[PDB]
Formats: sequence, structure tokens, C-alpha cells
Amino acid sequence: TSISRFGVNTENEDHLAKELEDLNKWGLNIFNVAGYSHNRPLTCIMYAIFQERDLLKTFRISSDTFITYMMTLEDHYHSDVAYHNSLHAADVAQSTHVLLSTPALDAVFTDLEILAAIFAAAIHDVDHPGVSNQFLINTNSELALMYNDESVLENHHLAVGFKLLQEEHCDIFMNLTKKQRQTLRKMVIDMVLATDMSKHMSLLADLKTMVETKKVTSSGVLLLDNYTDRIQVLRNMVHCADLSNPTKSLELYRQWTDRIMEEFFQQGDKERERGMEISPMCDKHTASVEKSQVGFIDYIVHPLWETWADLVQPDAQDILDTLEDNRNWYQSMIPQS
Ligand SMILES: COc1ccc(C2=NN(C3CCCCCC3)C(=O)[C@@H]3CC=CC[C@H]23)cc1OCCCCOc1ccc(-c2nnn[nH]2)cc1
Ligand SMILES: [Mg+2]
Ligand SMILES: [Zn+2]
Repeated sequence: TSISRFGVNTENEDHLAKELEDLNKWGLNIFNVAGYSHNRPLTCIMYAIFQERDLLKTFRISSDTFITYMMTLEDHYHSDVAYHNSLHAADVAQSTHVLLSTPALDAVFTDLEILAAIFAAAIHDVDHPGVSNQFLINTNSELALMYNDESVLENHHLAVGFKLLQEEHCDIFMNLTKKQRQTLRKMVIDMVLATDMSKHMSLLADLKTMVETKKVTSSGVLLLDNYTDRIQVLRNMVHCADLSNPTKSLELYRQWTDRIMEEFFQQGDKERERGMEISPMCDKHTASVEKSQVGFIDYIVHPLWETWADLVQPDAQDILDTLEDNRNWYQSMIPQS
């Protein structure tokens, strides 16, 4: 049916399989995957990642249950949102899947930790409406009321994602022990909340101390003795994945840039209509896309990736090199005097 081969029904089994040959690579093209999955990249990639990692066997999750949860999860991403839709979530899950296999980390995490990070990635933007926390707070929106102006979206994402486990044949965690569930749940909450950019400076600071204190085994594998160190590395890992667009090949990055700006400008138009001040970045009449990308990189993406790369030295060199090449491409495109 192919639904068993890929988790989704598509006449393009062959093309889809070709794209998935790069499941374990940074250079996977999730846009193509969306094309050949009848626009269900999340269900598809998660299915592929779960097969590659043996996680349905390990946690005793029937494909029925898995595919039903993922399709529901995917339907709760909004297709009319330009950036924060299932494709982005798919990208992040797949990117996290790759980061987990970094040779300096590959031995380090339990399957339950691997499960949690990848599930977190999948859920981390579900039911995103295409506007920032701040817009939500300033418009006295229902979600901001529900969450007291604090990580309003990131809280909602977790809620929706855990809530969907209760639908008919959707409980993918049924056959974990109660203790496994509790641990997984804590780890997921921590990772998804860490995706709020208001924590970025705080994760980075912590990541930096992991680097200043890094111990390695005789084989070269990072040594992370306790839960706190482990969850610190994973929460940063999921954050890196979330901020990975500029480390991908230029072709992929430019599309991510188009989409994020499309989403910002949609927000800016809603701000204009309501007579509010237009948030920075969100005014189509005045943004420099190119300079913005370079700032993004100079102040947020590169520092974070430079520190990740120190942690896993040299296992992220190629990612760092690509980011630098992409930075200089965006630089060269800035209009001059
Ligand atoms: C493909 O391009 C993106 C991808 C993602 C984003 C995001 N952005 N952000 C925020 C948005 C507020 C303003 C900038 C901070 C990042 C989210 O919260 C989003 C939700 C979660 C994770 C990242 C997402 C933004 C992307 O580019 C848009 C351009 C970003 C510009 O950023 C700058 C950063 C600092 C400087 C600066 N200059 N001097 N000192 N500091 C100048 C510019
Ligand atoms: Mg988010
Ligand atoms: Zn995200």
C-alpha cells in the first residue's frame, strides 16, 4: 500500500524512497519529501526516522498507533502558515535525528532520550498561528490569557502534543512503564520550552559551560554523567535543529528565508490593520532580508553553532563551513551606498 513502507499513501513510492536515501544526512531535501508524500512530510519523516532507529520495536508501538498519532499531529500544523507548518517540524525532527548520530554523541543517550528529543522536535511548533508570542500578548489573545504571557506558544505546543495522545488509537506511549513516561514527559517539556528565543542566551551560556568542562571517554565520546548535563545537551540540540536553516545548502536556506519573511510580513499586515506599531522585521515596505539574515547569523546562529561545534569538535566542521559560506552569500547581496 506504501502506507506500510512509508507511512503515507503516495503514488511516487519510487521518488520518495530516493529522497529518503538521505534520511541520515544534513543534505536531505524535505521540500522534495513533501512533494512526494502528498504534502505529509512530518508523518513521513517521523516514520522513516522511527524505522531507521528501531523505536517502534523498542517501545512496542504499533504502526497503526504511530501513523494515527502522526497524521493527527500533522493536521494540527496550519498549512496556511508560511513557515511554522509541518514542513518546518519535519525539518527539525530530521535535523535532530542527524544531530543525535554525531559521532562524539552517538553512544551517549538512551533510547528513551532519543525518543524524547525526536518527539519534541515533531511537536515543538504544533498549532502555531503564524504570529509571535509578543503579538499574542499585545492582542489580548485567548492563548496569552490561558498562559499568563509566559512562553505562550511553546506551552500551547506541548499541551496540544500531549493532548493528542488521548485520541482514538493515538497513544504511542501506552507500552512504556509509568516511570519511562514520567521521564520522557519531563524531558519533552524541557526541550520544547527551550525553543523559546527568550531563553536562547541562557541555553547558550549553559552550552558554553558544557564546553569549558567537557570530558571525553578514551574513544572520543562525550561523557555526560547526570541528567542535568544530558538534558542540557539535548535541549541545545533541539534548539540548534530549530536554528539550522542557515547551515543547510544555499538552495534550501533561501526557501526557508522566503517563508520566514512571508510569515513576518503576514504578521505586520495584521499589525497595520489593527493600527499597532509594526514589529521589527515585519514591515514588507522597509525590511532588508539580506542584512537581516546576516544579523541573525552574526548574533544568534553562528555563536550557537560555533559553541556546538566546540562541544563536538570536529564533528560539526562542515556545518560551520556551510554557515560561513551562506553568511557570505547573503552579505554579498546587501544593497550598497
Ligand atoms: C530563515 O531565517 C529565520 C529563521 C527563523 C527565525 C526566527 N526568529 N525568531 C526571532 C525573531 C525576533 C527577532 C530576531 C530574533 C529571533 C524567532 O523567535 C523564531 C521562532 C523560533 C526560533 C527562531 C525563529 C528568523 C529567521 O530569519 C529572520 C531574520 C532574523 C533577524 O535576526 C536578527 C537577530 C539579531 C540581530 C541583532 N542585531 N544587533 N543585535 N542583534 C539582528 C537580526
Ligand atoms: Mg516555536
Ligand atoms: Zn520551530
